[PDB]
Amino acid sequence: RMQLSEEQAAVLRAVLKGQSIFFTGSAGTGKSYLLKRILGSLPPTGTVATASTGVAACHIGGTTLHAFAGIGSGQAPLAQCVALAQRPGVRQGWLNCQRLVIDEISMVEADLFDKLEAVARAVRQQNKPFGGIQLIICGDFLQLPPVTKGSQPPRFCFQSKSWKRCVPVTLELTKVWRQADQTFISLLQAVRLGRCSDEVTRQLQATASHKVGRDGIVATRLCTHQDDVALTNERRLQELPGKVHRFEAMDSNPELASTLDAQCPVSQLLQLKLGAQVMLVKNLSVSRGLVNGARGVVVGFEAEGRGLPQVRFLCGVTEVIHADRWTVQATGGQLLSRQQLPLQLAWAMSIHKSQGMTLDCVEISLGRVFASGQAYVALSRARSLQGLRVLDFDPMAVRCDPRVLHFYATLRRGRSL
Ligand SMILES: Nc1ncnc2c1ncn2[C@@H]1O[C@H](COP(=O)(O)OP(=O)(O)NP(=O)(O)O)[C@@H](O)[C@H]1O
Ligand SMILES: CC(=O)Nc1ccc(-c2csc(N)n2)cc1
Ligand SMILES: CC(=O)Nc1ccc(-c2csc(N)n2)cc1
Ligand SMILES: [Mg+2]
Repeated sequence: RMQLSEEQAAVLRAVLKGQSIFFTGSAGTGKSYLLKRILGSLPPTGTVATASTGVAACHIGGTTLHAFAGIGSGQAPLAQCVALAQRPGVRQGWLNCQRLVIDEISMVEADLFDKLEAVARAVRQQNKPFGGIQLIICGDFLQLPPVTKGSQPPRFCFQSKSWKRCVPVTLELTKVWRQADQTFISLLQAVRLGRCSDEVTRQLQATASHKVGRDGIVATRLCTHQDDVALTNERRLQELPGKVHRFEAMDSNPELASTLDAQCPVSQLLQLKLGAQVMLVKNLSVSRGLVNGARGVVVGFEAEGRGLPQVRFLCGVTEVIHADRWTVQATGGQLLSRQQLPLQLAWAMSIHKSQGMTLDCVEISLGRVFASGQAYVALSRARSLQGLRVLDFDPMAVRCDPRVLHFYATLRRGRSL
């Protein structure tokens, strides 16, 4: 285990003292890593690991907050949500939960937080904030903004009238680890706060000339919408001359495939060719650089058996990629599994799917208005400036929601620095 910073240790201390806490910090400050250390330090009984999204839940071995709550979409009236939470399996999960971990809190809208808080009280019959559950919450409100299952403009989670009562303590992680380069760290920090000076703008524009690929590997284009990702990956695959090689997943419940898809980074049908640009979506070997996010290209298929792909990675290593398995925790503690190769096509990927990840071979076009925090998320995935190529950069792409700046300014009002 790595040596926790003083900041990271302080959060761990609070959690083990039984304090409900929100902890926050820039991209790559080790929030999710610290969640893993927290989960290891707690009894597994009574501790529930969630995140706002399926992609983020994977990073910590958890489930989605949606799946844990078991209140359907959460759009139904509170009384109907309570009844849903009273269902077998669901109910027990609420009753037995003493500590609830939530990563990537920035995607949870205030109305949903309010709903969960009320459900917690109703189901557990405990007249205390959040049913008396110890909340352990982290993320960055200057990253991806709240989504909604409804049609109204969402409020940030901190706008809930229950936020401060439910998470009375706030701590910060301030040392970025993802990037090693101070120039790049300082550049990302300016973007995160919406402060694009002439110098910042010039620096990002200069990346347009970066050749980020090496030896037949090309940059993954980060896109705002999955439609555009799917179309790009399919068209680039189709244009390759080789025969198609197919790898069909085996699911424990094929019928529930769609529930699996939301919490699992691999598809039912994987199609590959010589030359296919692929991303490894599971940590295989940290030492050999075979980690989640690693980019490579298919350099052959084995002659024998299933004809598994041989993949040359940007790092250097060339390796035959074997089947792996994901076991997802759905509603009411139901478990579903998928066996598949841990590969996705990677000429393109959505910014939402990169949430929480480190990447190192990325291109993005930043000349349009984006959602608050979305340009920052995209840029802050890259380990290094030289693995990033930004096209058509314009500060219009970089927006911070004023509500979030006000939140952060209020949060630090009494602090030393
Ligand atoms: N104490 C530490 N010492 C050294 N490296 C660390 C430490 N804590 C975390 N890291 C590394 O920091 C990197 C980023 O960690 P991660 O947990 O993804 O950050 P994050 O704050 O969750 N990122 P994001 O989800 O993008 O906001 C990982 O490669 C960790 O190994
Ligand atoms: C839970 C979940 O859906 N995870 C996930 C993560 C990454 C990707 C991915 C990588 S490259 C690409 N085109 N898409 C897809 C899915
Ligand atoms: C609760 C807390 O710690 N701070 C906080 C910050 C901002 C807002 C907000 C933005 S505009 C609006 N109507 N509400 C609410 C609360
Ligand atoms: Mg994270």
